[PDB]
Amino acid sequence: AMWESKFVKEGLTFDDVLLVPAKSDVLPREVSVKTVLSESLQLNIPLISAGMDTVTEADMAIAMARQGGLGIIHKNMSIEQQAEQVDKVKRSESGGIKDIEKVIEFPNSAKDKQGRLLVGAAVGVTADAMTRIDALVKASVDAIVLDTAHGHSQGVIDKVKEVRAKYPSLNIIAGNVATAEATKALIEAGANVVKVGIGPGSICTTRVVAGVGVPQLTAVYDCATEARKHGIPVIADGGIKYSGDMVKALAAGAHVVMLGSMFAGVAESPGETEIRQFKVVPYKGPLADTVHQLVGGLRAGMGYCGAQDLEFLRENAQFIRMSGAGLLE
Amino acid sequence: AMWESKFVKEGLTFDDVLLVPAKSDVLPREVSVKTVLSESLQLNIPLISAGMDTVTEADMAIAMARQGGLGIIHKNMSIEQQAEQVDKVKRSESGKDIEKVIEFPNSAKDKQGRLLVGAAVGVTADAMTRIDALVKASVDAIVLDTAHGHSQGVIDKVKEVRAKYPSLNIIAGNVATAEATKALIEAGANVVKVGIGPGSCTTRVVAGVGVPQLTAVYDCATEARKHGIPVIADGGIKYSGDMVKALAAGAHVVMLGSMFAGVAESPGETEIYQGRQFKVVPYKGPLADTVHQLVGGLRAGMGYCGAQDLEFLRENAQFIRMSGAGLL
Amino acid sequence: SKFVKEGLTFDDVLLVPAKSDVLPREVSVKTVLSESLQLNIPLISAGMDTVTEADMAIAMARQGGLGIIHKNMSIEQQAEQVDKVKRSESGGIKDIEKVIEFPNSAKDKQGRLLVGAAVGVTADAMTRIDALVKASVDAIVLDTAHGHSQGVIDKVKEVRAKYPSLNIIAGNVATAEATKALIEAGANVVKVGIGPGSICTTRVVAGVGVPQLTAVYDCATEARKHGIPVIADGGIKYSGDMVKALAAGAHVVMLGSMFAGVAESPGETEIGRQFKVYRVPYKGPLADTVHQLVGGLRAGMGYCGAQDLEFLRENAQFIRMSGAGLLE
Amino acid sequence: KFVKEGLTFDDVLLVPAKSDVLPREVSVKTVLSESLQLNIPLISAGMDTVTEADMAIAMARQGGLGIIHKNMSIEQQAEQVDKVKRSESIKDIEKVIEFPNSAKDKQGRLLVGAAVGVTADAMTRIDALVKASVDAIVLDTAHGHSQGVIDKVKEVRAKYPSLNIIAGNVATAEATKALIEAGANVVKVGIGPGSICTTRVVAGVGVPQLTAVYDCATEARKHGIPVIADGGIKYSGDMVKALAAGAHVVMLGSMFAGVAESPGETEIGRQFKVYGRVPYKGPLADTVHQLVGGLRAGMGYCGAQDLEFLRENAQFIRMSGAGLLESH
Repeated sequence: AMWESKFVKEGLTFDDVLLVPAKSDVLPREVSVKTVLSESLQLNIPLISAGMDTVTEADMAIAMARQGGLGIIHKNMSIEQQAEQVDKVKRSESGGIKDIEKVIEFPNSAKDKQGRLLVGAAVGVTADAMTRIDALVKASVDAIVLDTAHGHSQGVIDKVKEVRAKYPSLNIIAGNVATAEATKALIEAGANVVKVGIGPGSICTTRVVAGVGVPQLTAVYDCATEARKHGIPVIADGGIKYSGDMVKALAAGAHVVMLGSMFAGVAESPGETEIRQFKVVPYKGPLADTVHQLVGGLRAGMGYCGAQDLEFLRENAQFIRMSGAGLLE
Repeated sequence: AMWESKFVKEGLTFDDVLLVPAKSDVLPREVSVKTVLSESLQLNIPLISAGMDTVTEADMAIAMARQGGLGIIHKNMSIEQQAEQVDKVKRSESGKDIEKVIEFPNSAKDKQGRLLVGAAVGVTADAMTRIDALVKASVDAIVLDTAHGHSQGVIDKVKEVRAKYPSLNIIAGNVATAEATKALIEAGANVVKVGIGPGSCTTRVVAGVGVPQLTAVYDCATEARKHGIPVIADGGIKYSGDMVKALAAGAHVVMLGSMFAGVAESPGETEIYQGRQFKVVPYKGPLADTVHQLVGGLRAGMGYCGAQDLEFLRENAQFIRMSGAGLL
Repeated sequence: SKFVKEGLTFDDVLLVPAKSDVLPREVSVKTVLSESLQLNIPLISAGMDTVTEADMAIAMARQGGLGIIHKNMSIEQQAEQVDKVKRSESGGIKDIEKVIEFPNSAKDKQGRLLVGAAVGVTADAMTRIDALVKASVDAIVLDTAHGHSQGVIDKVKEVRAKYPSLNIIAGNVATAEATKALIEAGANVVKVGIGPGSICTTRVVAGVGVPQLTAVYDCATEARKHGIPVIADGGIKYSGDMVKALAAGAHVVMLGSMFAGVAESPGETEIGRQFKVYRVPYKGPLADTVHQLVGGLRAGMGYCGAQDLEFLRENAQFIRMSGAGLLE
Repeated sequence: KFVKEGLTFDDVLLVPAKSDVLPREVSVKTVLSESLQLNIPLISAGMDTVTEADMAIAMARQGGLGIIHKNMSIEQQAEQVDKVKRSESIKDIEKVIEFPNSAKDKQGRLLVGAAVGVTADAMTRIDALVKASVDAIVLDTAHGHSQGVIDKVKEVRAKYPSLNIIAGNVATAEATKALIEAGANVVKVGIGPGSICTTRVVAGVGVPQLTAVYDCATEARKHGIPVIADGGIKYSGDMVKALAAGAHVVMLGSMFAGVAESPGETEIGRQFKVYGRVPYKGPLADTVHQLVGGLRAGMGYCGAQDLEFLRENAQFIRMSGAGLLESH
């Protein structure tokens, strides 16, 4: 019964487990932190910036792709401004080799068919949704995220199916889900990238009010096991304590983790600067100065596990559970 | 062997689990918060105000009755003064009674358009003589609460009430065992209040007894359902997220006590010192804004789980255990 | 994998309420350790200098428990304390009021107040025991932190032989094999409690320790099937652990620290506010502390339908709480 | 991937077994190899802030093992690992008498160790040490995920087959064989050994010591090889636990951060070792025997005459995660 087999089911967070070290002939220099989400969406680092208005504008989106990651423009702005941001990220020096100057010192840039760097944009389910997407695709966007707090509402699985039949070339990133059965629902709907983030962090703290949610580690693990039957990558929204948890997330079966908070202090994020230092997280600095901490930490984490790439990381991953007594320290 | 088998019983409270979502066609607005306790005892929201001295009198009950819930008028004053308060919540509406229906659409009344009201009665020697006045004031639910919750003493006075005049709804508590929940049902109980031990009632520090509430609710609700009997969960409800768990654990309604303390509709004088008012404790204010909050978020939880009514919620209720670092 | 076994304390469990036919009046909280060792309350004062001397032994007896005279004193001076207790109540006409004054007082066949003693485990021990039985002391203890000590067993073998009719309380143990070895030494009463890290540092420096619910159950099981009672040493914070310890199989609960600042403690008094010196503030009479415990014991067994302690530990039903139980 | 359990030191308590042993009898004398016979199961960590030549002298005086730290030139390296060798021969009778428990070589010269890196430089460093009659070297690093360690060990082993190469640092069974079959007669156990460990996130990997120690000591004992605990130990109880878990010797640094012999300056009315300012902890002999006592005390309750006695005979239980600090 669905009233008998419920209670015993156990959940798990990132902090509750540790990755078991392996015989490593692999070094952080050698390791590959690249993941393929699509032909269009070829990332060189497993990171995406959230589509938050306090996280990613055009100033922020460019910085991510310059490194090799991905920027998701926020939907909390007029389409005119929104459609411009995407193409502004697309027009910086993107789509041409003419500016070798920009090619000269951003080694691991992630790019599309035209050699343009990759940018994504958030699209709401608010009633005039398609018009907000027609401007972005024609702004040559590479991806859009149809996400709500109702991240698995029929309406949010609706405007996914209403787009795939409409658009051949658009990569639909869907979310958020918490279960493997909810992963399939998005994928069958027309989702080539699935996002896991129900009660991920404080982004949708419905645990205290709605009382709903699934522990992120298991949420990442379960969904990834289902999305692999279609070769579809998953996005690890929230749950991350530090970059050591990136190592735990990318081993559960994830291709990319997406972050918001860690971008609250960088200069490329929206927020009037002030010399003490705070925006309108106080300050963090250049995005290039924060990224290598995330990457370096992941490099050694898989250099510890003998993972050359992110694929072998998942196939040959074993965890070990910590007791609830002395885990905080 | 109650010596070599006792140890393995593991318990759980609401703050140890989470409700797993479902493929939801259902959304908050559509869902129905309505809940039925009996023939004359039926609500529109799964909320009752506890029978405490600082929480519920005629003032609180009227608001609760109109908001769709129920109030339980305490047993610590004159019988006539408990009779004076009941009918006051009864003669609020009496059927060309028109204006108040527009005031709030969720009103919970009887078959004669009269707002429902409950009341606790002590289980002492002069109980039935105090219930005596309550049944004349047409109270819709009597509560048999005592420092002794399930013990034989409380079961005695359910047999006496039901055997003599069986018109009224007998609510009795508290139980924690399925065996205990059923025993009152056989006595004459129609709705059962569940809750022995909150984890900080306060009967675990210097008594060492009790049952974790989440398990206590499930264990009682499962057994009571064998007789088609509804149950009330009493205690363990920390916030808005735990009500949904309590409601998914099997409970029909969720009775809250201290949550309605500083609420404006609580009995007692009002004292102002700061800006925010205070009670003779933070003046919460109009009961609605808290109740609306308690149900406006409840719709989200059910919408997440894809339930249009409290029915679907329990049949397909799925939980997930909070691990070690998840507790923190 | 020799790590799997789980050890519980009283902080790890609760008692599940049972069907009760017992009111707080009906229970007998009387307890027997031996034919010459019977008590009216399941309490013992620890054999410490901050805890028990003559007056504490008198007071504890006058409440129904047993006082264990501590051995940090001369051989003559320990016999002196024993003397006072035995000559406390004649059994005649002069001391009848005390019988009226304290109904629950525990005594021997000749109406003399029961008193326990305590000795070391050296060559000097017998010469101390000499003076103790000379003034007719009832119980004797040879207690330290050591668990399966070979030294204590050697003494019990020597003490029981010299005095076949004497209540030897050895301790402390936390294993069945050790408890089995003590009964195999001639003892008839067992102290149980090795390394409760909640209070002492046995676990910190030695790494050795046993959680006090596991130790009690493991020892009470081994001792019971040979007609032997046990005592739970260390790990009781209030009435809660006490009831849990008694249901775990323990006949008596020995307390020292909690009793340390009581009026009958050997500690001196000085002021403002009252305090007990040589540090602990002042509480009051031992009687208040006792009926803060025993009264709660009547409440604990009451929710369980037990009318006697035998009824309790036989039909005890433990529930194992969850991780976030007290935290929330 | 997730049901696998890992235990720390705070997870375990040692359970008292047949105490047929007493501290006047028990031996903490531990062996690593024929040329490495220790009298106390401790090893100083080769760190800038832990071991100098002076510290290597005092450590061995009690029968431990001082590993000279790497962060110096090869010149001043071998100068330090030669001072300890010619610190005493029996030429000075009292200087031999004053420290009877001392650990020594064939000529009665103090036992020494030298911290050596993986790299191309190391052979020149190692050879300079073997010229200074070094007893052992440690080829350990957190940079061990470059298998150069394994490459170096055998490389060094081929050249020096009578050398006491200490390899590390591992925490799994399959990596143990990799080190052992590489020629490492001593294998270091531990990944994540910080007083606070941040490598589990900053670097990104780690495993609880008790699990690490026990598991690595399983395959290491199947083919006769002793394991060693690195850091990870805070109290004397932590010593007894992992030792019983199949370990022969424990390594510490931070705990002995501000000793007299430890590198650092003594400043001031209180004394502080500016080694980051660590208060004075006394002579090494003092800060050591506050452990060995508790170590001898832990084996007593278990009833072990030695560590092999302890390793074989000891068994473990598990505490509860619900309360640990609050229940203390």
